[PDB]
Parts: sequence; C-alpha cells; structure tokens
Amino acid sequence: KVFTMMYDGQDLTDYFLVQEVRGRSVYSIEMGKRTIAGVDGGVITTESLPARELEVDAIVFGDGTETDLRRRIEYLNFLLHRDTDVPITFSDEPSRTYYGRYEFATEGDGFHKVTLNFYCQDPLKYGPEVTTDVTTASTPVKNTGLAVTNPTIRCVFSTSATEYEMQLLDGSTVVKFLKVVYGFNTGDTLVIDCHERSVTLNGQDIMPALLIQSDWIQLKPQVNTYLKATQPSTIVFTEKFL
Amino acid sequence: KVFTMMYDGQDLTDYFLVQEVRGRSVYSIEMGKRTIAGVDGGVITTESLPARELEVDAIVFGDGTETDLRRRIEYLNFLLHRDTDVPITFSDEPSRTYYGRYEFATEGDGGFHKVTLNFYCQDPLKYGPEVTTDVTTASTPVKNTGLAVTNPTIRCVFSTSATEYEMQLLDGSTVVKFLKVVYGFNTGDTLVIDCHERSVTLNGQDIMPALLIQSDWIQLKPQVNTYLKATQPSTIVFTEKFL
Amino acid sequence: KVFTMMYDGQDLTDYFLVQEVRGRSVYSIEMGKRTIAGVDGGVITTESLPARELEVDAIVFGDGTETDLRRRIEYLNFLLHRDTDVPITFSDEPSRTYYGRYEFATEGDGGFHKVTLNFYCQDPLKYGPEVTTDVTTASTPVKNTGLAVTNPTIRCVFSTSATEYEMQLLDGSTVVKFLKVVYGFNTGDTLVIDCHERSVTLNGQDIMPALLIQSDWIQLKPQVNTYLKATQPSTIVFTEKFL
Amino acid sequence: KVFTMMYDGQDLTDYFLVQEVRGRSVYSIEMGKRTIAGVDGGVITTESLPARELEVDAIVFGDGTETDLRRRIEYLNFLLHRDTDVPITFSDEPSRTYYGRYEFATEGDGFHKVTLNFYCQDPLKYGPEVTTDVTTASTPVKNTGLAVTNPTIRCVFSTSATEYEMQLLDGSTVVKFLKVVYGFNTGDTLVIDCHERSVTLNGQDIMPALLIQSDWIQLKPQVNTYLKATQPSTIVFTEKFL
Repeated sequence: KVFTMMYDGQDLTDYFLVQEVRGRSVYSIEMGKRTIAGVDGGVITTESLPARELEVDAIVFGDGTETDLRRRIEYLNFLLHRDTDVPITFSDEPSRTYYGRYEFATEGDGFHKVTLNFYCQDPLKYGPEVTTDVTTASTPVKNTGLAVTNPTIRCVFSTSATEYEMQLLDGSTVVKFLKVVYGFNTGDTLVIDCHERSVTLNGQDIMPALLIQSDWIQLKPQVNTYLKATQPSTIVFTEKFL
Repeated sequence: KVFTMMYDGQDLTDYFLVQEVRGRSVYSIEMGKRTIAGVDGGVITTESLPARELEVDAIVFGDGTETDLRRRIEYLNFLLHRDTDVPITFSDEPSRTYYGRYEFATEGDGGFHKVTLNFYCQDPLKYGPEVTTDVTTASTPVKNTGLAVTNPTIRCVFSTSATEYEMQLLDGSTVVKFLKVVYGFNTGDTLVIDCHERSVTLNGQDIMPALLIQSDWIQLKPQVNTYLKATQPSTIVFTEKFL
Repeated sequence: KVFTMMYDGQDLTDYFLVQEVRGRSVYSIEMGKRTIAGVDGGVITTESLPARELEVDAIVFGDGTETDLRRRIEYLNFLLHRDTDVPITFSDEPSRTYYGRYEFATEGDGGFHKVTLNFYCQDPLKYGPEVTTDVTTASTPVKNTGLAVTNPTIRCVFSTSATEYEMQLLDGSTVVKFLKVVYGFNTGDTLVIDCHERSVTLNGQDIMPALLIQSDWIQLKPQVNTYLKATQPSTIVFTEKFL
Repeated sequence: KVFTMMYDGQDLTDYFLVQEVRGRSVYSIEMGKRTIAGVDGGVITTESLPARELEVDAIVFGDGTETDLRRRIEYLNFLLHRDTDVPITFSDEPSRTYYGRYEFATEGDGFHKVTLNFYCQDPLKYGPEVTTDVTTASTPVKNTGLAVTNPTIRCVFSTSATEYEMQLLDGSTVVKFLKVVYGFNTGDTLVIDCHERSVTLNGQDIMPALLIQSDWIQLKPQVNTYLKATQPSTIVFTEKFL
C-alpha cells in the first residue's frame, strides 16, 4: 500500500513513484507594501493569498523496454493535460481535496526523476462536509474547519409556507439574513452560498424569490455562528484549510 | 543495430553517435495567470501547448584525419539546414513522426567531439499510424486510438446519385456539429480534410462554397467514441497523435 | 512489468525498487606479476578470475508508516541473510543464474530510503541453459554454445552387455583425454559429472575406483567443437556458462 | 573508416567506440636509487624498462535492448580473456604491433564508458621486418628501428660446405661470431636470435652444430653494423620502438 496521488480520479502513482510533495507547508502571503522617502517604516496596502503550486517529485518507473517507457510518458501526458480545475488528493492527507490542474514539468537526471508542477487557482484544501440542524431558535453552529466557509441551507417543509427566512444574529440583533416569499409544503428549498443557487421540491432553481439583496453568509473558524430559521432547517458547510 | 535518428529521410546517425535525446518527456503547458491585489488566488486566462525543442546529445565520430572531420561537419550542416519543417524519427519510438527543423548547436570537449543539436518543432505533437474506419448511413462510433485530439479526413465514393452530402457529429440523437455540401453526382470520390481545411472532388477540385452556413469542422477526442452518420456510405481517416 | 531480482527464489523487488545493478560488465583478471631489477619488462606468473561482487542500488519503498518501514527492513534482512550460496537472477538477463549470497549494505539519504546491497559470488560465472547432445560410438562433434569453459556430464543407458565403458576426447584420431570404467551390466543408466567429480549408477551408487589410471576429466572449450567417442551410445549434458 | 583496435586478430572496435588510448607516450624508466645519510646525492644502482600498460577508454555501444547489451558484454569478455600474450594493433599507428593481454576494466559513468587495461610483458612495439644481403666481405647493416634488435641469419647454399661462419666486426677485429661445422649444398640454414634456433634444407633444428658458445648478436639503432659471412647470406631483423 504505497503513497497514492489521485488526479481527476486517476491514480497517477500507477505510472510514477513519489519522492516528495512540496507546496503544502506553511502558506505565504502576498502583501502590497508602500514606502515614502524620509518616512520610517512601510505600509501594508493590500493582503491576499497567492494561488497554490503543488510540486510532486516523482520517479517514472520504466517497463524495461525503451519504447515501453516512451509510450508510458505519452499516456502520462494524456492523464495530466486538463483544460479545467480538477480534484487532487494525497494518501498521507485523507479528508482533504485540492482543486487545480497540472502545469509544467522539470526533468531531472539509473532512472527518470521528474518534478510535476500543479497549479491551484483556489489556494484552499476542502475537507469533510458537516450537516447541522438549525431550529426556529438561536442555534450555535461551529465551523470545525480552519478557514471561513460558505454554507448550504436546506429546509424540507413539514407545514404550509408564506415567507422562509434564515436569520444570522449577534445575540439578538439580525446581522444578515436570507428571505424567500414563495410558499408551499412537502418539498426541499436549497440555498447554496458557494454556488449561489435556490432549488425546490425536486430541484428547480427559484432565483426571483431572493427579494432584497439578502447578504451571503459566512461561518468564521473555531468559533460558534448563531443561526435562527422560520422552519426547522439544516446547515451544511464544508470544512476548509490552508 | 544502433539507435537511428532520421531527419528529412536522412540517417543522421551515419554522421554521429547519440548519447541521449531530451525533449520527449512529460510535456509542459503555457498558462496565462491573472492576479488581483487583495483578492485570494489567481485565474487561468489562457492555456496553450508550447512549441517542442528536441535536444540530441551526440558524438561526431571522427574519420581519423582532421580534414576528414572538418568535411564531415560541413556535410552535417548541409543535411541539417532546412527552411521548411521536416519529418523527424527515432528508432526507440517506432510508429511516431515529429515535424520540425534543426535550430542550433552548442559545442563541447578527446579523440571525439560532443555536441548537442537542438531541433525546433512548430507543431508540438507526434504523429502516429493513420486509421481508416467505415462510416454508415446510421450513427457509427469512431474511436480515436491516439492520445490527443485529431482533425480527421472524410472520403466518400458515390454508389447512387446525390443532391446534398452530409456528415453529422451527434450526441445520441442530437446533431452537435455537421458537414454538408450542395454539389451532387455519382461514381466519384469526395474528400473533407479537417486538418488542412480543404474541399476535394475526383481530381481534387476546390468546392470552397460547400461549407455553407457555419457547418463546423469537428474533431475526434482521444480514447473515446465519436458518433458520426453520413448520407452515403463514407470512410473516415484520422491519424493517431501523441504529446 | 518492472525489473525483477530473484534471490533464492524470493522476489526481492517486492521490497525495494532497483535504480541500477553494477558487477556485471567487462570482467577483470587477477595477474601475478614478477619483476627483476635491471631486467626490462615483467612476467605473468599466475592468472585467475576474481570472485564476483554484484552491487544493487535500490530504493526501499515505504509503506507510509514509520513502523511499517522498520518491519519491512527487518523482513528484508530475513530474506537476505544466507549461510549458503544461492541462485540470483535479473529480469533484464533471462536464461542466466548467478550463485552467491548477500554480504553488506551501505546506506544513504526524502520520503524514500536509498541503499546499495552488495552480493558476493564465490563462483564468478553465470550459468545459462543446459544443452543435451547425443554421443555415438564414432567421433562426435559436441559444440559448447556457452562463452566459458564447461565441465560436462556423461549419461549412458545400456542397450547391450558391458565389460568396460570408455569416453574418449580426441584430436582427429589421437586420444588426448579419456574416461573408462571396468564395471559392466545392461539396462541401467551411468553418470560421470566433471563439475562435481562424481561416479553414478541406477540409484546413484559411487564407483570411486572407476577412474583407474589418470583417465582425466576433460572440459568443453567455448564456441568450438569437442570430438567425443563412446563405447555405448551416450548422452552428454553440459551447461552454457558466461563471464 | 573509424579508429580500429585489433586484439588477437579480432576487431574489438566492432563492440565498442574508442575515446582515447593512453600507454603509448613518453616511456618511463625504473631506477634503483640508493642514498647514504650525510652523503650528498644519490646513486643509480639499477635501470630497467617497466612492463607496458595500454589503457583504452571506450564506449560500449548498446544494441537498444537491455538483454542485447548484457549479451554483448558477455561476448566482449569472451574476446578479451586470454592466458597467452597476443598481437595488439591500432589503426593510427600502422606497421606497429604490441604483445600483451587484457588485464582489468574500470567502469565509469547516457551510456557505458569503460577503461580496458592491457598488460604487456614485453614493453616494446615491433615494426616492419627488414631483409638485407650479407656478402663474403664486411657489409654495413643499418638497424632502422629505434631499439636494439636480434636478427635472423639465412643462407641458402650454392656450393658445398665444411664450416659456415657469420662474423661480426669492428673494422677488422672479430667482436662476436656464429659457427656451424655441418656442411652440405642446396638447402637453407636458419640462425634466429630472438627464438635461438638452427633450421636446415627444409626446416630441421640442427642444435649440436653451434660448437663453442658463439655469442648471440644484436644490431644497435640508427647505426651501421658490420657483418661478414662465409657464403652469401641474408640478415633479417625486425625494427623495434619504445
């Protein structure tokens, strides 16, 4: 049972042997610094997380023959070239998914050492998704991840509806909220924040219902978020890490 | 039986001995990244395959004499300098052709002279064996056996009279793309090349107006079936391609 | 289908990954040189083949865990430590067996552990396929298809009665060497092994006194015919050998 | 037409490519030095030519396959292992033969570099053989080689014989000589000095004929040697070089 790397659901480690994986240690920060002549110090103007570069140091294991090796590489190119971000996973870190695509290779020097470089537009790893029940009272919802997350609201109606609201609060003060005036019974409303949609009874997008520009929610990490809904709801967020 | 390298049908390895050939490993991708200050992450804006540089590390085997060596190199220059892309092949990889031309040499150090020859390929892809498949008047699966996207060639030699010739690329029963032509006749051969973007008759006469409406050229994706249906029993010929 | 290394019938490459195998290139020779002061040149006094050291450069592939790695190495030690020479084979060289035993390891440097394993071979020669040739009651050419001198094995299953069994190595019509035996009978099999230096009957009973007078064991020189003639239709079995 | 190396009449360069051949430049000398404490300088006690080591730096050209390479090396070992000194020649130096045998290899680091080391008991190269006629008068015979040589005396009788003599001289003084009391007509006597034999009419070794311990001859280089025979003879020497 060796170290496995999965790229778009393909086990790449069936084609090569992984020496080391750089790109997942202490993350760095892009800072905009501005300095003025004669004035001591500097000033941080901007701060952002750079995109992630995963660098896999591999050994392409040869099939004895030379033509067999040439053909393995051709196939490896087939598996790697992607025009869309893709789920990347490592066996040493379960419950974690990276989303990026292969970018470039740097060939090193008995056999074939290669550094495969993968680019991730979204610098964050995505972990297990957590489902919490939200009652008609102030409910604490703790974001177990280490980064701020956007949650999916889910309410499968028990009684008739007129106006559905998922209010966020600070003790007893409504900070942000989500409102929908379309009412019915027995079906599932689905307010996702990562993709920003509004599904119904059996999956139809009811976008006109979001009346006022009701603020998109976020769950801060290692801290409770107090939520109160009109009807017994469900909050699903996905744990995220840098 | 040594390692042979062919350049424009000339056996270059009759002039030098090949140590190693770099340029044919895991291909890299040119990506246009755009970043905004204060905004986390980046955005891929463009993605393209760079041109290929083949690097042959050779030993020019001397003919004993010094003048003989000078003259071999002169001849080697004659064989290498090309003003047009050319078929390049290596014995370790049969059924594969590269198309490029020699660009530059970088020299090195007793009784033999080490050289790296650098070959530039405008078209980064290797071309393999060509495959011919029959396309019927019904949805026909055509599998691209190569590892890269290919631009095929449609060949149809008429049995009955024609009014309009159509080649439709479908998704089950939905026409995604198609290729029609208003010119009709019997007993002769028609050819649509998605690579060269050409219209051909018996003696290969241009039917430029044939692609009437944006009746698009399509392509064959790799390791996957492409479902095609023709008006008259046709033949599709594609060439397997690899990166 | 990776490169496999077999040691005593155990696939060692199930425990490590082979970078390279040194010890099987142009073999060297131990030469005893003697020189005299004031006298030009030197004199070769002795010449012998040194014992063989096979050097396998491997990567011990880890099982993720640290304890799992410690236990793999413990097991690897179990498979390697031998108090008797053993058959060693490499997938890149089929029809070849080395006979030796593991001697010592020399360690090296991230998420994988580089090691050179050193194997010692008392018998410097590789053993190949064994060949069986029929030897008639007339001068028979027997060609040693190996690349080194071999010590054959003579097998004769009697058809008629015997008084004395003889195997003569000749030069045209001149007996250079020969192998006789005074023990006679019918219907059973006799075996003379020039390697092991053994005398054998039906159930393999020692006929030690058979080699009576200095009736010498002989050898088969490589890429060359050896002319043998027997008293009763015999069979010679030799094993091809290489340096 | 590449650089060829011939070992025992086998073209070794059909199996490998020669980078360089060391061992045939300015020859070194073994000197016995003796020094005494308190006494200035040293004293050369002995002087001898060491045996020669030819070191061929080669590239074993691979046959594409791995097994093909293993088998080529096996064959190369077959061609090289010798229990007897053998004629060694290089295309860059025609009219020159070395006599030695392969000893050991030192394997170096895209392909297979090897140093093959050949040992020569006799440090000298052997060149073209020269045949000069020696008359019944003082004849100058010039040794065209660069080292001292031992010549083969050859006399094919025209008239009857009683005593054959090949006298070496210094002006008019017999320095060394060769005498044979066996006489006849029409046949060839053959006095070789390198192998020290005495052939007859059609090759029979007449060793008892060399009566007194008649001194074995030597031809000094780039200098005339004055020889006088009983019957018109022939002197054959072989040019030698360090």
